[PDB]
Amino acid sequence: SRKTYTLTDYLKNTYRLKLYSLRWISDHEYLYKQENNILVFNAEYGNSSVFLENSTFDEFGHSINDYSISPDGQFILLEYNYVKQWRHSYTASYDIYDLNKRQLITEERIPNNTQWVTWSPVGHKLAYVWNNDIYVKIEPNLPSYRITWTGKEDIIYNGITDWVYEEEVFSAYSALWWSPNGTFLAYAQFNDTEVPLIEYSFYSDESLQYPKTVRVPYPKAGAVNPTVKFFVVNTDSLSSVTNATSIQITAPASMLIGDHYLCDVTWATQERISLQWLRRIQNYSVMDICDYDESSGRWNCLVARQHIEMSTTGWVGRFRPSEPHFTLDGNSFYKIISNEEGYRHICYFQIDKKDCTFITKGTWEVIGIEALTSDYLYYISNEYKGMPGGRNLYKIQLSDYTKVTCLSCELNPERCQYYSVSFSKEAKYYQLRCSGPGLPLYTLHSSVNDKGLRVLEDNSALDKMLQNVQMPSKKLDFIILNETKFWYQMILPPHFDKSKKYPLLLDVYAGPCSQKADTVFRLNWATYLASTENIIVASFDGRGSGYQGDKIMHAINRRLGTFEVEDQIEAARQFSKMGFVDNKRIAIWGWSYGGYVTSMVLGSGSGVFKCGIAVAPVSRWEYYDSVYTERYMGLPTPEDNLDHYRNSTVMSRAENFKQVEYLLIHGTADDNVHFQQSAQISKALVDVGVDFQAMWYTDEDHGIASSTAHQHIYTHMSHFIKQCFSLP
Amino acid sequence: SRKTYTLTDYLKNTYRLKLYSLRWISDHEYLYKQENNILVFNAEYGNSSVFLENSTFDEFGHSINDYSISPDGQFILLEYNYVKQWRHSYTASYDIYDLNKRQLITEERIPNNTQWVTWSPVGHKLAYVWNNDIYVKIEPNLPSYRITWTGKEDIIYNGITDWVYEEEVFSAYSALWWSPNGTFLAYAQFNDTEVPLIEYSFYSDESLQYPKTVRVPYPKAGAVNPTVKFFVVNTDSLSSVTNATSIQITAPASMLIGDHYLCDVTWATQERISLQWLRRIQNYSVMDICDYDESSGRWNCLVARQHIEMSTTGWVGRFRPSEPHFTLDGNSFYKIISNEEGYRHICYFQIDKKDCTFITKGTWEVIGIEALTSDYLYYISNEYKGMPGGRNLYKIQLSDYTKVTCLSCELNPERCQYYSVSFSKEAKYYQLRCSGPGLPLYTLHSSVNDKGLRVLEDNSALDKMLQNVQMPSKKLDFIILNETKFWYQMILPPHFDKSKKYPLLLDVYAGPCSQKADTVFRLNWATYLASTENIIVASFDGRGSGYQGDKIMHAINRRLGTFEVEDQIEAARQFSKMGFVDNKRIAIWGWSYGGYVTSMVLGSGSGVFKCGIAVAPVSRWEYYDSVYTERYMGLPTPEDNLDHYRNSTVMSRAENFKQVEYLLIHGTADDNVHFQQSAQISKALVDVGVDFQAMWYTDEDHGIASSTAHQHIYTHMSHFIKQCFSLP
Ligand SMILES: CS(=O)(=O)c1cccc(C(=O)NC[C@@H]2CCCN2C(=O)C[C@H](N)Cc2cccc(Cl)c2)c1
Ligand SMILES: CS(=O)(=O)c1cccc(C(=O)NC[C@@H]2CCCN2C(=O)C[C@H](N)Cc2cccc(Cl)c2)c1
Ligand SMILES: *[C@@H]1O[C@H](CO)[C@@H](O)[C@H](O)[C@H]1NC(C)=O
Ligand SMILES: *[C@@H]1O[C@H](CO)[C@@H](O)[C@H](O)[C@H]1NC(C)=O
Ligand SMILES: *[C@@H]1O[C@H](CO)[C@@H](O)[C@H](O)[C@H]1NC(C)=O
Ligand SMILES: *[C@@H]1O[C@H](CO)[C@@H](O)[C@H](O)[C@H]1NC(C)=O
Ligand SMILES: *[C@@H]1O[C@H](CO)[C@@H](O)[C@H](O)[C@H]1NC(C)=O
Ligand SMILES: *[C@@H]1O[C@H](CO)[C@@H](O)[C@H](O)[C@H]1NC(C)=O
Ligand SMILES: *[C@H]1O[C@H](CO)[C@@H](O)[C@H](O)[C@H]1NC(C)=O
Ligand SMILES: *[C@H]1O[C@H](CO)[C@@H](O)[C@H](O)[C@H]1NC(C)=O
Repeated sequence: SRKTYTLTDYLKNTYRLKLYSLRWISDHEYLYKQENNILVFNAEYGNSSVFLENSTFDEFGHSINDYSISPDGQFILLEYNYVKQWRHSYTASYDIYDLNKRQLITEERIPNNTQWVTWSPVGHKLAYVWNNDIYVKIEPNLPSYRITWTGKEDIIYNGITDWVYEEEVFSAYSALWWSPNGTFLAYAQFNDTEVPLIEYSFYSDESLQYPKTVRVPYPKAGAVNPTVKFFVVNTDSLSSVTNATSIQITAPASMLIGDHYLCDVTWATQERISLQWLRRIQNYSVMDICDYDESSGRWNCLVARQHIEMSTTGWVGRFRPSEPHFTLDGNSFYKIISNEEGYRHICYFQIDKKDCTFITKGTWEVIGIEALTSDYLYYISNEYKGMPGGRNLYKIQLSDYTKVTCLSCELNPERCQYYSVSFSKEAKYYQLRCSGPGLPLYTLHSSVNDKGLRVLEDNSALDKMLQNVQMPSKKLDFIILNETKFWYQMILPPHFDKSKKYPLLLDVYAGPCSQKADTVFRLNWATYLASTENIIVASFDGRGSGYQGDKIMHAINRRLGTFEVEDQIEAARQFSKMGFVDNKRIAIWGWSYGGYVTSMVLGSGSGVFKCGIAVAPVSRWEYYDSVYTERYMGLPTPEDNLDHYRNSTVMSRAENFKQVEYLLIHGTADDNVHFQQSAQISKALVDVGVDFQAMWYTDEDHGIASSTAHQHIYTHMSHFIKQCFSLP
Repeated sequence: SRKTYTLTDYLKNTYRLKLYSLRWISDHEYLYKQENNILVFNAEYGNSSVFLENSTFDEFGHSINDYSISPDGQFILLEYNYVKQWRHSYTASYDIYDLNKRQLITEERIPNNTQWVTWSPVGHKLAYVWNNDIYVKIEPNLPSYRITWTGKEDIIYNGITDWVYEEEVFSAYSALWWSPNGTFLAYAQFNDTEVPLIEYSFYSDESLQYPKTVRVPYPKAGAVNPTVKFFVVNTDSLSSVTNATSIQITAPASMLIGDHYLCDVTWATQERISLQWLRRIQNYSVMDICDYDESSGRWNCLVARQHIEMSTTGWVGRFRPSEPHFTLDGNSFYKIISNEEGYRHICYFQIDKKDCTFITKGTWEVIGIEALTSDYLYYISNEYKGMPGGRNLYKIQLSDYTKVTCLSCELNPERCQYYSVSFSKEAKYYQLRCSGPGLPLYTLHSSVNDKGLRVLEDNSALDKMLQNVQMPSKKLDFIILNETKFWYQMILPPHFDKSKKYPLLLDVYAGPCSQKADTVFRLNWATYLASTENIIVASFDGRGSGYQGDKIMHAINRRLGTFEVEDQIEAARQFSKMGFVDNKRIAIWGWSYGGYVTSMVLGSGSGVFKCGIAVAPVSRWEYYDSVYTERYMGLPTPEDNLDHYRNSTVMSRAENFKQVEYLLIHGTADDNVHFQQSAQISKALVDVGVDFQAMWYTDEDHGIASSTAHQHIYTHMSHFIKQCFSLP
């Protein structure tokens, strides 16, 4: 008998996973922060030296939050006064420090309250955003150039995304795209004039006499959407006498015919951009290829180069149409696309020509394209052993598509079943990283022969640390439902005895393209529930789930809140018939989309579940945002899909909550799933006479991720599950 | 053997108190609604006539909420389309019904969305406020004259109170005061231009996509207040050709020197109004007498006539300076004033003479002057048997002040110890209203020889019904605290065995001038908690409580959240020492001020309470409204009382909540004690890692009085207390 993995261990971070975060700066070199010094490494030989000592900024006088070194290694960007906005957005103060003359820059500094900064991908050019306007510096010590004058808070965004495009489209605040040369700056402009605003209260510190009101431009399903415009600046033709001239590239004629989004920007060469556009009805997309006319100074998008991506079964792309990956000369590219059978695979496109050629096939899916050389394409997929929750790096010979080599499958087959990768420029070297089912492993490889050079980080210290803990095990398997294989995991208590009966918590998310049953090693709340409290934490991947074909993923099209809910219950039904699960003690919990499913399941009247927790749930799809909702639900009108918008609320199931113990939790400053959603749920339960448990977390957003609130929510939830399960 | 008083019985109102609401229309007649028919009654002989049948208004098209007949019995106002605003404020539609014509007047109607309406005290003149402006109708079928033109929503208020004035000062929406003749119309005007707005979300029906933001001008402790003006209109000189000319009465010079309030308006005779003003520091009150002039058509407020009312131990009045009761000629008046020994008694003022004379004295207080003739003044007081929580009607011979008759003491000593009264015009007849400790009893009397005429309602249908149920009993007594007497009450379970041990709930309000120990009979939550649950529910009036002189009441001056808290702990401590209360199971709950005292108690670390409930609590005095807070705390500035503003918050006691089980409950649409207050408590508890229980009520205000919310909250609090006491 040794110690168990405690709630305090999870919350206070007793056991930390080591990472190896490297930064490629050429084809054979990367940077890596050892302790606090920045060291430069040589990939081929493994030797290293100091780039920057831990003590270079001892008398800097600001809490340094992050850094970015310019491509040529001449300058360092320092980031302080970090203030978070949304998921990816923030403002900060910046400073530039010259690395050849060991001093700070004091002339013409970057402003306080900068929204976004980026180096040109070669050299030391700078682009930044301040008060919704784009500025450019050629030299760090020289005056910046004003590119746009239209910027205005909460209305016009130049070079930065608005709320919905940050969250749902680009997963970034940035709307800036340097050409590989650095010559051009491509950027987007967003117009949020007619976009309705979400208003909620923010209470701030005690000293604040009256509560503040937060106003965010946020389009709920069906409302008016932000418009978009695309521009390109020639940065080499900038002067301080004349104002900057930007060239506008307009959307294809088949997009201008209605409401539409800009969903992708990928530069092909020094003189060619690829843009993908999406129709407001997200089942139709057009890739447009645009070339720079040297003589005119203009950009042309020839109709001959237009490529359509469509779906008759659902929406385009997993969450959006995939990125292209161009060959060097920019005359051809590779792209993941759904094939005839609905499985996602690499297609070979030729710029001027029709159709495409699939270079992979099979009842599995390519997860991403990672690297391109003249001889090989490198991609991550889930082929190995027909395991959709597994991931390995593969490589295809471009002169013969039949020659496909797995590069990560047989390296550590017992510890490593889930990889990602980071390739150097020109793809000479790659860092492989596995994240389960054992402890994370970081290694360096070489593209010439795929020789394994170095172990970078093996989490050895953590190994010996957890050997003294009563750690839980993970079980990955599948069940049959209507002749189809659906996968689940269970987090299993230590000294698991199949002849004893354990209570079961169902961990749910089950949104479109989700995956909750995989091979990743996690140290979480579920880790504690299994190790200390001896509760089996199960997870299931039903209809609407990802990486197993459009038949499974598109089952939920226009029908959210149906099959993903039904299959959760059928999974719990099958788990309950198993000999080691106590059918008197089954619970369900979920966050975000998972809190919506949880509540739907609890209000279903199935009788399978004793209790459940829903954290920051969606309640009614008309409350959530346009880009996410409409992807799967259409418009909420009589002509379109109003009937199922109204069939699928938590509120309409209120009466069935009499049969269960319910815990509802929401942060009051939640800008994503607004408090409104839970507020509406509770009203319907109160109006119908159902007793339940509530918890609001004031000033917390969707993550509820302030250290104190984080600790408080998991503590509150732990007490609820233990009392639900008659555990002292 | 019998059934018990259940939660259902309370929540669903199974056992109902019968009432007798009457309206004196003359010196010998009253109106009364008997089975939806309005009847007129003769007081002396008891006969009746039907004024208006239930069948009339069968084809009206709208549900009638209220009615208001002319003083001359010629017209009836019909209130419909009722929409509640705050405690007293509301908006409605009105239809006039001509009686001699037996038809509704069809033109020149009172508009929809009318804010306030009144008849004149005699005749059928009408005054109404619509859109914040006053209008007057001389005849019901005639066009209305516009009186004010400056009314603007949330900014200028003519004839109606804004938020603070409605809640704290007048306890009315009306700021309209008719002359007894009906000649003059006096009104106030409020200017909220500079008053900060409190904003909170309103979610509405599930069909509302975007939440509504509610904005109310609400001055918090130390913020800018409304300014006020007083005007008087001559209703008899109104013209079609010219606008009405109002005459202004300016506040006294001692009030105009700083921030002040209008606190009282009382017409003395047909040509005399008395006003009372109050300094913002509610230490200093002035009464002003104003005479009309036949020639100039002006008013005069002679400085020699001004009476000043001060306090050095605290504030003036119980909540505001008390109203004057004038004699018929209006040359003299009577007013409840705090005496030299701290006890509130009646004072006789003569208009041209400087000082007043005390008519009553002793260690008790007058509750209210009720009626006046040439021969007698009638008042309610708590003198009888020395019980402060008892209420009785008394009679003072004006020629001999020592001749004081109790009129209600002996009517039924076992059943009746708490009286209120309603007097006919010229006090020819009075209705007495008994409230406890037995069942309520409504009687009619003649003033001539104080003869009992008739029993109007005796609630014997409730009495037969209550014989079938296991009813709890009340205990009214005192305990000793630092050599002074302090009163408490206990609701004790049926078949109370003093050798047994019972869990105890401390029911607290403890606001300045509160009384929670009295003789009245109540059917409430406590009734059910004793009868079914066998919980002793106790209440206690410590320092700061009313009706026992200024020594006890002003003990809390400038120091809210100190002595009223300690005395609740000390009382509870003494309650435990008793052999029938179990010291391991003591709870505390409160609403409003009571939630705050509860919160302060649980965070005191006294270790006397196991658990508690706070419902819509204050948490910091800066969050509450100026008029109320500043009355007892002064201003929150360094120069004044900021020290004890900061010392007396719930938030600073957060750590101590580790020892107790806490339950926090607030309505989201609380315009009175803003959700902000609870929101700050919860955050503080999280900030130091204290687990606790929470509940929000969507769209509920301070009352949480919607049928389903009412049922839900009490159901929820029952479950929290049952489990705290190990009660199955
Ligand atoms: C189970 S899982 O581990 O597979 C899992 C869980 C959570 C998210 C993902 C995911 O793939 N995200 C990526 C995609 C594309 C870019 C942005 N994005 C979103 O999904 C953003 C949505 N607005 C998220 C969201 C937030 C609040 C309410 C809802 Cl209903 C949805 C996967
Ligand atoms: C225990 S008790 O039975 O003695 C008891 C309990 C509650 C109220 C009273 C009372 O006398 N009310 C009348 C007085 C005068 C006019 C208005 N008024 C107020 O008190 C208005 C305040 N805004 C009420 C309030 C609301 C929210 C928070 C606080 Cl701290 C205070 C008595
Ligand atoms: C590695 O060693 C070689 C040979 O001495 C040297 O030239 C190179 O700069 C070194 N690189 C690093 C990153 O230390
Ligand atoms: C940012 O604000 C700081 C502190 O007020 C000030 O020293 C500095 O001048 C500001 N930065 C710039 C470059 O304007
Ligand atoms: C933003 O959009 C509105 C129309 O919704 C338009 O009037 C305005 O000019 C636009 N602003 C810019 C700079 O495009
Ligand atoms: C009571 O009866 C008397 C005598 O007939 C009558 O004059 C009076 O109007 C009656 N009062 C009422 C209100 O019916
Ligand atoms: C008042 O409102 C009613 C709705 O019941 C409407 O029919 C009427 O025209 C309005 N105006 C009047 C007559 O005051
Ligand atoms: C209300 O007060 C403001 C100053 O706060 C003043 O300018 C305005 O004229 C006033 N309005 C009226 C009609 O009293
Ligand atoms: C530069 O041009 C923009 C509009 O394109 C204008 O707002 C700005 O004033 C110009 N600067 C000057 C004066 O050259
Ligand atoms: C109206 O009065 C009649 C006769 O007195 C009575 O029976 C009936 O219950 C009343 N109806 C209503 C609507 O109260």
